[PDB]
Amino acid sequence: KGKLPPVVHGTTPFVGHIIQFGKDPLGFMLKAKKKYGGIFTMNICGNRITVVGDVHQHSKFFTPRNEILSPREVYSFMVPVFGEGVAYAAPYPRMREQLNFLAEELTVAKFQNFAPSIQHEVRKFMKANWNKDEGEINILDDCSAMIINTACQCLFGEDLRKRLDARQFAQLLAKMESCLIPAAVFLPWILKLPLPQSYRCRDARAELQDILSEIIIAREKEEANTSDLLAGLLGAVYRDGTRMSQHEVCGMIVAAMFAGQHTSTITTTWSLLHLMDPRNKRHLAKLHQEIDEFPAQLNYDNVMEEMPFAEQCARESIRRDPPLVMLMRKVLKPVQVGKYVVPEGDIIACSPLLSHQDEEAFPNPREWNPERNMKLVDGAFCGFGAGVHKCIGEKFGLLQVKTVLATVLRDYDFELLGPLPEPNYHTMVVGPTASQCRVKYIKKK
Amino acid sequence: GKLPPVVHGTTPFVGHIIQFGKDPLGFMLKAKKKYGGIFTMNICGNRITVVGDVHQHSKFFTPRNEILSPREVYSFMVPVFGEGVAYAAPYPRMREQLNFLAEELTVAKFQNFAPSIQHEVRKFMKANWNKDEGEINILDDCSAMIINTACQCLFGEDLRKRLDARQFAQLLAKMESCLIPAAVFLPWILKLPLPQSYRCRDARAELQDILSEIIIAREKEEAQKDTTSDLLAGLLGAVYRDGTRMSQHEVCGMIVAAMFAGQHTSTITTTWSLLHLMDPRNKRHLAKLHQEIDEFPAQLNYDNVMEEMPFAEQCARESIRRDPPLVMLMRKVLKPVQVGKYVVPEGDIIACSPLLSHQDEEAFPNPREWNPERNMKLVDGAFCGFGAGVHKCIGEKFGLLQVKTVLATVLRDYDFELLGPLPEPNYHTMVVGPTASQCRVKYIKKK
Amino acid sequence: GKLPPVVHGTTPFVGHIIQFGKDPLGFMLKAKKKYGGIFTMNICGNRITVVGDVHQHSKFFTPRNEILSPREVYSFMVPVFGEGVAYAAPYPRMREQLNFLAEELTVAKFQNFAPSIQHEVRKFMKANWNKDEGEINILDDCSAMIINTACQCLFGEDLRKRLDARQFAQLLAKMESCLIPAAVFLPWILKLPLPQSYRCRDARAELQDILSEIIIAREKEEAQKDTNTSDLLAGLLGAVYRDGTRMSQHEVCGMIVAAMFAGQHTSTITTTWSLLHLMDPRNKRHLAKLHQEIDEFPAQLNYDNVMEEMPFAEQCARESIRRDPPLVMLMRKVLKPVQVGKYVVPEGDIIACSPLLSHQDEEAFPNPREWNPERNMKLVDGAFCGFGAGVHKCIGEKFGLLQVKTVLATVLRDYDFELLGPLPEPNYHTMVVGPTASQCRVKYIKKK
Amino acid sequence: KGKLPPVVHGTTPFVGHIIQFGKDPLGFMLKAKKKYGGIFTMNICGNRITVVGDVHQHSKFFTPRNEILSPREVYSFMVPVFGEGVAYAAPYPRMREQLNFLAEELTVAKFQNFAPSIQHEVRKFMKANWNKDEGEINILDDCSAMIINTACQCLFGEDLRKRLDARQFAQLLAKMESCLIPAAVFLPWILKLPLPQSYRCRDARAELQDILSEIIIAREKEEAQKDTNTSDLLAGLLGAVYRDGTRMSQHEVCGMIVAAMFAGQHTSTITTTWSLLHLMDPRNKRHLAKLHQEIDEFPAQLNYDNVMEEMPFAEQCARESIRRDPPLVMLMRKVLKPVQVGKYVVPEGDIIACSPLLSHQDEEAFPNPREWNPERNMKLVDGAFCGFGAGVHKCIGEKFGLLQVKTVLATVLRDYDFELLGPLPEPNYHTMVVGPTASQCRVKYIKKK
Ligand code: HEM
Ligand code: HEM
Ligand code: HEM
Ligand code: HEM
Ligand SMILES: CCCCCCCCOCCOCCOCCOCCOCCO
Ligand SMILES: OC(Cn1cncn1)(Cn1cncn1)c1ccc(F)cc1F
Ligand SMILES: OC(Cn1cncn1)(Cn1cncn1)c1ccc(F)cc1F
Repeated sequence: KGKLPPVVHGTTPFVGHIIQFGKDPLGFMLKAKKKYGGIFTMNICGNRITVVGDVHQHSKFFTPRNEILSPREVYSFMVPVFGEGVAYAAPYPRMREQLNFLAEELTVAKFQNFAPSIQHEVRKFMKANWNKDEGEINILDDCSAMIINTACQCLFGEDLRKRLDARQFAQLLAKMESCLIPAAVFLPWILKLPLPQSYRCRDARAELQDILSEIIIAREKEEANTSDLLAGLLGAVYRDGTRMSQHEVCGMIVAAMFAGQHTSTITTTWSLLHLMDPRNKRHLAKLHQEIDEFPAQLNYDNVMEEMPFAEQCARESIRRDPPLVMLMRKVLKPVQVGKYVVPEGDIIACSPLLSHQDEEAFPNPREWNPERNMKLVDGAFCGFGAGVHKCIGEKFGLLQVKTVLATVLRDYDFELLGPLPEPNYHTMVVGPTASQCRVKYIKKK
Repeated sequence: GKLPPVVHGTTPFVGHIIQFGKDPLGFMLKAKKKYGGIFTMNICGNRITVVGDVHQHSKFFTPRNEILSPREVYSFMVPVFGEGVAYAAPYPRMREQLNFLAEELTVAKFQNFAPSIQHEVRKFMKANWNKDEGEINILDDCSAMIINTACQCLFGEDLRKRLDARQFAQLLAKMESCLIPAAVFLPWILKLPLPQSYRCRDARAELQDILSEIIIAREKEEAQKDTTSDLLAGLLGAVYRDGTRMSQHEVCGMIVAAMFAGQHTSTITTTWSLLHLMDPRNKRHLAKLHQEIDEFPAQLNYDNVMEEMPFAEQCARESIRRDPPLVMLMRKVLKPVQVGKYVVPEGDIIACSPLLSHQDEEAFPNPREWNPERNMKLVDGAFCGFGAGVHKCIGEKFGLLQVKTVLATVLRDYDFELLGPLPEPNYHTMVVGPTASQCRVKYIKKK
Repeated sequence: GKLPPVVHGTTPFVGHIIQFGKDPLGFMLKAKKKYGGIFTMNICGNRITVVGDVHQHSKFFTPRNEILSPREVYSFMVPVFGEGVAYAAPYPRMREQLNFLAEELTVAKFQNFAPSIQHEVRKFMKANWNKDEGEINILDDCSAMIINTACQCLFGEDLRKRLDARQFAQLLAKMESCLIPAAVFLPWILKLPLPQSYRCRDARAELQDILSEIIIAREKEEAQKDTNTSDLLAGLLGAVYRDGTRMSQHEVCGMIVAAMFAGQHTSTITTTWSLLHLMDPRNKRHLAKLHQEIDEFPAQLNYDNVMEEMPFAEQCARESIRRDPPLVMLMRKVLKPVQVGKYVVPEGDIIACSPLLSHQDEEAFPNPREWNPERNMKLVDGAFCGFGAGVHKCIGEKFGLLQVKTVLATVLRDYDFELLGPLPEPNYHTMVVGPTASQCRVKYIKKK
Repeated sequence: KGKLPPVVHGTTPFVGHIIQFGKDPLGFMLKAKKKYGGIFTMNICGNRITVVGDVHQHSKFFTPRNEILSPREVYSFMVPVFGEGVAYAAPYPRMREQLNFLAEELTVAKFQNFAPSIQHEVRKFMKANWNKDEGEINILDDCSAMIINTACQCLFGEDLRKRLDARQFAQLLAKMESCLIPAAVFLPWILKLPLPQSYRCRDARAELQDILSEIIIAREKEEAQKDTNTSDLLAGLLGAVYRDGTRMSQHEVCGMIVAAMFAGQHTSTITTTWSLLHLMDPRNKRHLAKLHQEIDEFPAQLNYDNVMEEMPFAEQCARESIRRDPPLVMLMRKVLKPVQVGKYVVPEGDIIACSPLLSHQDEEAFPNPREWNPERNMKLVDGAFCGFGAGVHKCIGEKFGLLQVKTVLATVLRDYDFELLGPLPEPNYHTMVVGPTASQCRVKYIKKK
């Protein structure tokens, strides 16, 4: 009993498929699925990675417990950012607890005065950098800018932004992001070489933790209130009565800012790219309807329970081109999947990038269509993952994407300068090709 | 001949990096003291001989490219310049390319740069410093002014509509991001699949398509040919000694090299100077500076800044003497060079540090003191903020043009005040400047 | 939960290697003495904890693969075994594979092995030691006799026609050229464009095509179905995984190379050492007692003569391995923390048992540098782990001992030996540790 | 005043054409030569290498003095084997004298009893290893073994082979060669990595040096009687005298003896092998026939003369094998001063190369290039054949080498016939010295009955 998933042919003797796969990740798998079916095994530098390409077996990957499927080792290449013993790095229970701490820091109830704050930053930026009747900009960069500004304005209190504003923090982030080497998942060793990056990362992170400390100690003096994400983590308590270290606190914060930064920016950038695509005049018009009925100053309910189509666009761009191409786990205990049995020590993966393309659940995959149904196949859509490690920021993330859309589209139109941007898979968080993201903007004179 | 003294305390495979990393300047200061000006570090199996003896600077800046070559030591910048450009190009191709740029930067090319610079510096202040007073990050604001004043001076109008200063400084970041100076000692780093590496290529590619985009339109519109040459136009006119023209690839690479070069160094200089100018200790220097500028009208002309601003230059030059933006100039020894009593073998990396040399107490007594009145020629050849000899900075004139001009304009309308102890230099970055976070300052105008 | 001491004196990025490489045994002898049996070295930024406490051996050999895994620590050998074979393969896949080889080496598979071993050993003697007396390198000669006897026993007649023991010895060399054990601590080594890595690739390719061309040729001739004395290849071709499927020609080639490589070096070293000690003046009594045991035997030995009636010969071989174990460092990757003695070894750490170190423990093996066949191996139950223990315990022990024993009994029945200098000292700079080859010149004597 | 050769398109960001090149060098270059012409420029990890593919300009690569075109930096990857300051690692004048010292040790006047010794080792091995009516062997390995045996027998004196035999020596060559990483030419930093191979090499060369030394201090004591002496290679490199009146150092001696043995080993065996493989190929029946006629005449104990000047076709076979698949596939030089090549100019700092592999496929100079024809005209285009290089560094072992290959061919085929068991081997371009893919060299030998 227990059959093994087919190992993809044409595997180099020792380097595996890392080259074949790297060049064209989507095509590689997309083809591979046809020759061997949904479930198949890649050999990446001696590593067995088995992808769940069958959309009907997703629950098999998102359901099992950490004891069977584990994310600790797979995501260890991020330790430099989070810090040692933080998040995934820590033991499961410790990890479980910490992730939760952040989760509740991003729940609807904590969205007080977030909509206005987002609206405030988006407009200050627009009235700062798009002050001409019409102008040429890189929408990917400008969204990344607007996104970080609004993310900080919401999760950071006033005293924190004064000593460390949005533009300065971004700098710390990039310095810490410069040591994130995703190939480290297949080359754990590369994380042990003498690298300058990992030095600049220790610094940047150490600088942040210093500020935080110097703000906590400042609050502890002025203590003798709109509690932000910071004050939120400093209050949380473990199951044994102890609190988080400033090291742990600093780690979660960074994780939150990184996590929400690129995904939200990409999910916004895409949409805009689609909505401004001539083939979408339909969706663009409908959207304007949905928001033309809104006043200048938006409120919580306005975007949460009254912008369904907007959310559909946000959720459709993520279905077409998922920011996270490959969700991985370490198989600690053998798991039945389809007609196959993925063995222990193997690397098991569900690719949002892949599954999203199954013509069965998503016929005509390469067409950006908000209208199409996401539930057509249950568990098929995994843009925010599912089960144990479901995105705990989906709500907060959608809030931004949507509020930024509304804001931008209410005041500006857009046109493409060339063919639609094609996804670039050479980045940890996948987004449209930056060099293909040059666009013109129409002001509403 | 005998080899220099190899500073002891070397680790099995690391070498001195660990200790050099912690403090480069301190490390050398200590070494020079113990071993003398000429000593040898070992950086990951790589031998690097620094010319600490200030008297021997010419031994470094003088020899021809046959003996000393910057080609292999500057390759890590290929991602910025592009394949086969600048250093990444054949030796003679490098010389010709660098000349073409040197010619595009001669004083003869500064006709309305003065007015341009002031315009941008007055649009920024009136837009970012409008309150009676306020707190800001000077280093960040000077950077913004510098890229603006550069793009306004070197970039034609038709080019600036496709890519304004802001969006250009945007593409620089994405390209500077890939830069890994350490690659000089750990070459395999470049061979490693790193995101940054992809970043740079795409950023450079984006600037590439705009330039070409811009170019051909110029040819189409070029038909009338009846009546102001920018940098892009100048380069496109350069013809090699073999009768061929630079390729759009080479034209792009050179423009980036120019902008990248003048962007960081110019802002770092302008900023430092300002910081020293607002320090209590330097009350006298600030007073003398105003006198020199108080005489000038609203609109400054080329002469005013160049010939009639001698102390301004001394301040800027002194700011580069104290905290030199380019801390380590390197070369590859292709043939043994006699330095002092010593002889540097071939294959060895020879280095002159404007940072270490600018601390020489003989040449610069009270080194950590910012004194515009000090004598730079005390030891002829000591100061090398602009490198020297064969590879002397080809943008010194244009650079000083901005700095001096920018200061005259800002200080004419504003005063400044520190918010803490004067920032310390941050050595972690490829172009050394004052620690960013320490650069918040308050501004004041006294109409 | 307390960590084992980290032996002090570590350079920044190198670790203890430089020191350890100079002298591994001396380093572990010095460590063990200072910090106690359980300690931790650093090897190029890799924590490696050696279970030197000879009373804690079970805590290394016993844990299940989930906890302690050999898979990654043995991946530098992939170029030899092949992609997804043996260690490279998934654990279930692996465990089954090794069991197949296991079953092809049970004592039930020694039908005419003894006679085959003698024939070779006598063919070699009468071809290379024909003079009244002569000078020879006994290590080199034992290597030949061992590869000849192994091939004779395991390879069918058709296989040996295409690839004789000499030809196969070549392939082994070509293949074991790449191996870079250091790849264990410096993995990127395997990524570099090294000549070695291509050589392996090609050599295993050669052996690969011959096995395949032999198989398809056995299938055509199979049309007759005449009685065939199934060889090692035959048996593996007859193995079936729990999932019904059969071993591929690739995996079949791997297990054959695996066994041949494993037995060739360890068998020859054990043989040579034993001969070396037996000819050492200090061991006149031991040689004398050995002859007594084998004088009673006839020209043609049988399975029972060597198995149940050569207990002192085996002792000699077993004590040779106790003194100078061929496999010096057994390693595992720690997946889940393990309680060892008082200490706890954290996950991500490499755990090791060094037979070499363990076999020197004075409480277990007093006067440890003395080759004493009379010594008690079980003085401290568990101390001796020449053949490993627990889950991965050697599966060729019996077959290996069969050879060493049968060979000793043949050689010493017709020959005597004298050293030409001080007894050879082990050379630790090889993947499998044996006596120094250059110190291996020896004088032989015809008996009669 | 000059034009730069075209640079081939499609360059990967940091690895250049390295991946494409590595796959199929011959093809890559062939296609490049086609698209761009004989003189083109590849980019190997930021390194510009210009290949003189125009078989008419070969002289512009082999001629120039060292000051213009230098082999030092290009050949520094062999330093671990020759040693610091030896051979190319040395200063040119120093270098030249050392090669000279080796040259005069390999001239034809030193060969009287070479032929007989060669035959002896070849036969000893055949009767030792091919003593059956017919058998299956890897002709590559076996020729390798015979070649290393004969070489030693010819250059080492008895007292040495006593202390050192061809089996032990080959064992040291192996150890040392394990550090020869050709790629190190483009990726020098490679040689600075903590690799165990470089330690194994230090130890092999230091062990060989000690052996040689104990032999020398012995030849200096056994000296007093001064018994009749036939000096071996070692004896000769001990008498050589620099222009400054000083003698080589045991380190320098240890290097040259090693460089000689290495250079002589692989090429001799690769050429002998290929030859044998082509002769056993059914398509070359007439060539195999013509060869048997040239040797049949000779007696068992071949003589220096009859092998030197009475075995012409036998030599043409060795020389056409080298022309088809040159062992040394890429001859490089560092350009210190620019050089005019054809219309183009090769700039300083650039790596320049002459590819025997590429030039040898020139349809004009060698029509039907992939066809092994020993009757072809090698001079059809004067200068086109460069298997033994030319000019400043032309092979000094050419004559000693051919002497081996030919004598080995005459001995082997006199008693044995061969049949391929598969298709003609294809060259394996993944080794420092290029030969037939070893795994494809299994062949059937047949005792002449
Ligand atoms: C709309 C944009 C977003 C997308 C498309 C997205 C996508 C995902 C996906 C696919 C996963 C599952 C990863 C896996 O299976 O290993 C995940 C998990 C996670 N996300 Fe996001 N995410 C988004 C926004 C955010 C935001 C805004 C935050 C916080 C501010 C965040 C924080 C997290 C965290 C902490 C987890 C791990 C949860 C756990 O391990 O239990 N994400 N996200
Ligand atoms: C005012 C601040 C500046 C300082 C302190 C400075 C400093 C230097 C130094 C020390 C060198 C020689 C370094 C070496 O030997 O590698 C150099 C060369 C160079 N500089 Fe600057 N520079 C400044 C402004 C500029 C500007 C505005 C440009 C505009 C293009 C520029 C472009 C260049 C170029 C292209 C070279 C290379 C010339 C060669 O290879 O010989 N620099 N500079
Ligand atoms: C007679 C001298 C021998 C000695 C001293 C010896 C030693 C050892 C040792 C200590 C181990 C365990 C290594 C570890 O735990 O990592 C082992 C495993 C092994 N040996 Fe041997 N061995 C000998 C002969 C043989 C022979 C004749 C064969 C047959 C080809 C063989 C095949 C194997 C195999 C296949 C394993 C792996 C088993 C597993 O991983 O479960 N050995 N040997
Ligand atoms: C047929 C077999 C041989 C071939 C195909 C061959 C080929 C070559 C080639 C092409 C060169 C030029 C290398 C360059 O330009 O950098 C060369 C140089 C050299 N060869 Fe050979 N060779 C052979 C036999 C030998 C023999 C028998 C020896 C004797 C030890 C030898 C020793 C040398 C030496 C010392 C050099 C360098 C000479 C110098 O730098 O001036 N070779 N060989
Ligand atoms: C992802 C594409 C497929 C290839 C995957 C790996 C590619 C690696 O390219 C070459 C990397 O070379 C690694 C060299 O690392 C050298 C380690 O140096 C460590 C420090 O050395 C001195 C002190 O130990
Ligand atoms: O899931 C990520 C890490 N991701 C990047 N590569 C593979 N997975 C980011 N992503 C998830 N939500 C939003 N972005 C993450 C998970 C947890 C976390 F704290 C940060 C973080 F980036
Ligand atoms: O020409 C070689 C070096 N060769 C190896 N890679 C590239 N060229 C060998 N070759 C030349 N003749 C015979 N073999 C050589 C040159 C000089 C030397 F001393 C040794 C040596 F192998």
